[PDB]
Amino acid sequence: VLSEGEWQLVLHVWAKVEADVAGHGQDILIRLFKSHPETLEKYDRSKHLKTEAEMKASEDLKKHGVTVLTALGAILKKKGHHEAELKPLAQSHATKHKIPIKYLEFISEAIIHVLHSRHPGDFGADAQGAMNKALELFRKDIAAKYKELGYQG
Ligand code: HEM
Repeated sequence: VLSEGEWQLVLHVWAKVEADVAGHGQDILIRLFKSHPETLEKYDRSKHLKTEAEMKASEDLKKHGVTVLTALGAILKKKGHHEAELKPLAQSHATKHKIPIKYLEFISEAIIHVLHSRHPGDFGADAQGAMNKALELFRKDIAAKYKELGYQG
């Protein structure tokens, strides 16, 4: 679905993310909450964080961003061959957290924004197109798994 060149652009910028997983995850979650505040409702503890500085100071949020980006990176590195990595994520996000696909679109937008903000020289139009294809594939495949579990979000 992605070409080998597209996967290489995805993994090239992902290596830059991995130089500071925690900082990238903080910026991505903070961007998600500021652009789409309704998403913050899904987090029992984090939803009580009232300012950007509190969000940046939160060890809980920082640890969570690392968990999120580690899971996403493990999926991306499979270059589409991600059933085993995607299934447990679909299970929890469909049946426990109840995260609609539109919220995965919102976080994909935040990922793109932060990648471009931090790595513009390694995240031009072709690299952005490749990352958008990879995240579109992630969202398509997770939506199919959602439906297999009975969730139409
Ligand atoms: C790139 C997309 C995402 C990835 C890779 C991801 C990954 C994860 C991982 C690995 C966990 C911990 C294990 C688990 O419960 O499955 C998790 C927990 C969670 N995620 Fe996601 N996540 C995604 C997007 C979202 C979005 C968009 C929301 C809400 C808008 C969300 C809210 C949840 C919540 C509420 C928890 C439980 C947090 C807790 O109580 O400790 N996630 N996520």
